[PDB]
Amino acid sequence: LYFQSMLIREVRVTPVAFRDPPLLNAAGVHQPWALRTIVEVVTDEGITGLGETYGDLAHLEQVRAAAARLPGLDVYALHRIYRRVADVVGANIVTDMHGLTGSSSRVKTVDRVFAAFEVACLDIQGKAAGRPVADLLGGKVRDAVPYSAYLFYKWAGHPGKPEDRFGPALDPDGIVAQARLLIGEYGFRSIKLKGGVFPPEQEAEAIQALRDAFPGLPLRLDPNAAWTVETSIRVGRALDGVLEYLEDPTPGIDGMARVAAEVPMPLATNMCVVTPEHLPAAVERRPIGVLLIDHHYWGGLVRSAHIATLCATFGIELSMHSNSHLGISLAAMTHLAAATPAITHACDTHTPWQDGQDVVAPGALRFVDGAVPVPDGPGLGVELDRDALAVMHEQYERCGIRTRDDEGYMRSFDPSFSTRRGFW
Amino acid sequence: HHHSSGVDLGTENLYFQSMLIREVRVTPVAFRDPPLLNAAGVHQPWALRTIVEVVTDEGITGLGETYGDLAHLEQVRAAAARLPGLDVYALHRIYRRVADVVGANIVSSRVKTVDRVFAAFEVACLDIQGKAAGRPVADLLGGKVRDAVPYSAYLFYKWAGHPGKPEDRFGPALDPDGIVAQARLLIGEYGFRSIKLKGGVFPPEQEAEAIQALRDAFPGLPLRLDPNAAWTVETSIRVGRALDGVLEYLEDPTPGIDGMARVAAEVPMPLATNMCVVTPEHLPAAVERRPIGVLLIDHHYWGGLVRSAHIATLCATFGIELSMHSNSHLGISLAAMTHLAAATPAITHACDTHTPWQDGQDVVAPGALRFVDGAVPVPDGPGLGVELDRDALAVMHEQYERCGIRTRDDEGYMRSFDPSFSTRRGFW
Repeated sequence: LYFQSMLIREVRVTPVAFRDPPLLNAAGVHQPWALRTIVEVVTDEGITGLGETYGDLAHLEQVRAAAARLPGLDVYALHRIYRRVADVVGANIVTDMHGLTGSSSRVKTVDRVFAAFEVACLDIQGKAAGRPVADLLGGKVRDAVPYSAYLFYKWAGHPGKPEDRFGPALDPDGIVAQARLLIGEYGFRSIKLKGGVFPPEQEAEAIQALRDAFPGLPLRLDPNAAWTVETSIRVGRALDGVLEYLEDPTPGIDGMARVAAEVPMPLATNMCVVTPEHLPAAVERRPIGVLLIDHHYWGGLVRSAHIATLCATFGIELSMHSNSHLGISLAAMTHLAAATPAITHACDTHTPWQDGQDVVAPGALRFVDGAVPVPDGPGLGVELDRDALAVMHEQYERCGIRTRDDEGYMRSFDPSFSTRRGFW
Repeated sequence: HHHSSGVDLGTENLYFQSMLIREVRVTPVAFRDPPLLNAAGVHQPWALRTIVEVVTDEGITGLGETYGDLAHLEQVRAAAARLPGLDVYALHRIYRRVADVVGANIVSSRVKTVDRVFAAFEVACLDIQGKAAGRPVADLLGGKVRDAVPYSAYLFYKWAGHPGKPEDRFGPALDPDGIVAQARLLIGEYGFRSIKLKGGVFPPEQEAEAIQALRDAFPGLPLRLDPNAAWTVETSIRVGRALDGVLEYLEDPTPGIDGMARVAAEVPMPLATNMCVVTPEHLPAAVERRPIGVLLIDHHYWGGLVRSAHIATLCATFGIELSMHSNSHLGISLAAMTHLAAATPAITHACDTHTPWQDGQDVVAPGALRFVDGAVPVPDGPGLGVELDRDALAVMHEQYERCGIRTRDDEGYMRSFDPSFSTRRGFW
């Protein structure tokens, strides 16, 4: 009767930490431990669903608060769950320390907390129907989702820890060699370089060297708003016919709009259009040709799919943004991209940098020629490896990091460093 | 409980499933309609619909309902014949198959045609998906955010009956007393808490008098007026100003996005439309020009329930409120509209329905859809919550076969009585 209608019995929230390399970006350097939060929704009948979100302490505390107010709600009642999260978040606005996904706000905070639950509830709905999540989203329109090689400048390793197998990358030769390593292992057919680390002329030379080494592979460059309008325009024109797109060259909708009218390739963003309140300004001002969507902060798979439709109506193309993440997020990203016609560019992923660390059972997620086939099983098609989850949770307990702070980590070496924002 | 079927050994867990369409049955029907007047003429004595029944190999069936015009019915029959073999969750793939059948290219845009042909199949496929999950269709759309869906009394000027036939029970309504008496009748039976008056029939001064008489007779109730583009920009501004404080919204007073935008800037109430924004390619102009504050969405031509839900999100993002439009329809469309409205937080205004004008005629079993205090409780059953009454379907299909009507034409029917009549558009 009552306990046989797919109601939530309990929600388990487990923060986890896993090893991350010293990847460089406009906000500093990645710390040695990356944090995530794993969410497991369990129904009365024992069906479980998994979600994954940010590990930062302020977010984790909201996720815990919301989780404690979900028992008794129906896993199909996504509007009602969204409302409950919004009630729990209340007046609070959660801000991160890096700004690499743009400004904070109330709606964005609610969407970030809601997304973990929503993915888990969709996993459950898929299982209950014997179908992949993609089928709840209208069915897959492609069998496999292409991902890009996500290249970074990086240190050889962190201070007083072992050097990683990737080696250092601090110039065009190192960037090219890093690309050969990733493409060789994963088969990526697109390349993205994370910029805003070295002067723009040096990063432009890395892009040129990639083009020479990898003819025919689409290239993207992302300085995370590290440049001025003037520099952006200069670099934009110097890279004519070389980039598929230029992502967030400069801060703010106004600056982006001025760059866009003067460079030959489209602009992309995951910094100045990051919540639905920003869309009408994006339509009006045209700062971008491509929106990088990310279900972790747009509020889950369904809301992301609605945003895709809106973008397509107003003539904006879609790709997918990525932060260091595990297999649950990769499965979710893959279902969403597989079922969304408007997501036509290769998606980003950090997967290769995690070096095989994961909390799901092996064999469900694989890369085939640079693409991830939609997983086989009903729901997300991944299952929790509980021993690995316990190891990563213990890592979190001992790791001494509670909030992602790339700038703080860089400042521990160079106290005059600040996140580069319209700096070059 | 699956009883050992379709599940992993000893469990209730389904393994990866396929559910393909076996066949699609398409049945045109006709039912009786009273002589309601509007800007385009007068309703003909029969209204036409097409009933679609999608049958899976597993034996689960789903229903949809769409327009009964002949050219549309022909496209629906052609699509229905090419759908067998597709999975009922594969809605993108079905949409593309329909697009191929209608000669569209979705990869001039024939999106309007694809959307309206796809809609009936989408609704039937969602009815099936609901039945498979043992859930109402609202649950496939995010879950209901209200228990019941409020509808408005949809009032019309009308003749006592069709020339040379028995008069209907509602009586004639040709002036304000008649419109109020009609409202009393409707509200007494269904309990509506909102009223809409279909205008465009009499000079605007008379229609504003009917609105004032309704406000006097029904003190608390929101009122809406819909001239169906029968007025000029100048007249719309005069009427809108004169009705300050009285209307919830003024729907389609004048033709075209440009005219509407000029009216909207000068009248105190929001404007609504179901005529000048009817497909996604109209939305950038609607956002840019602001012809409207309220979009009346209709799943029958926006492309089914999921697509309508996507449009509702877009509207909310750009500050546009939503309500729902209807044409003469039966219980399958009512159930679909109700599930959609129940699960769409952005649909804040009472929805329209012609239901009272159908005088109990239906093709679904009784009991599932009821109006309580002006609102339709979201049906219980899994799926749409309605069941085909196969005897009634047969009777209405035979009515279709025998009537002399194949495409709706209110203007042609009016001209059979007054050849000098033409549809009023930008007229008053």
